[PDB]
Amino acid sequence: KVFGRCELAAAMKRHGLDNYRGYSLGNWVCAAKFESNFNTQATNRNTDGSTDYGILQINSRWWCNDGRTPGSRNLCNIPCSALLSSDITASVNCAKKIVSDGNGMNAWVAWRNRCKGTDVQAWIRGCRL
Ligand code: NA
Ligand code: NA
Repeated sequence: KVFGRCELAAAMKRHGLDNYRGYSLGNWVCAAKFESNFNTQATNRNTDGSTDYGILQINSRWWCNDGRTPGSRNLCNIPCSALLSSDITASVNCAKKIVSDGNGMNAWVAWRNRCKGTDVQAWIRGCRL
């Protein structure tokens, strides 16, 4: 599923990501745009051989099991394929652990490099939220 911008904002806020660990909703929408272009089916191999999955490009080296990643920890106790569902619940729940890991949203390098320090509220402007 390719979500619309305000569609994803509403889904993210219903699951409680707005101001989660102090990150306003625009941060999460900005991150999703640049990680996945709002596409739940997005997958991208990383150099280290792991793969990033889903709307928030959650990594198989530490968070989910994809059966092919040397050193996998599967801290969200989920198959990575479950992160590709049209329902973003599994992704949100695992992202809540990632953002609690100590580095905040810097865990998403796209957020650090393309959202941090920008007007991220722009990503929810116009959304009936
Ligand atoms: Na992609
Ligand atoms: Na919670």
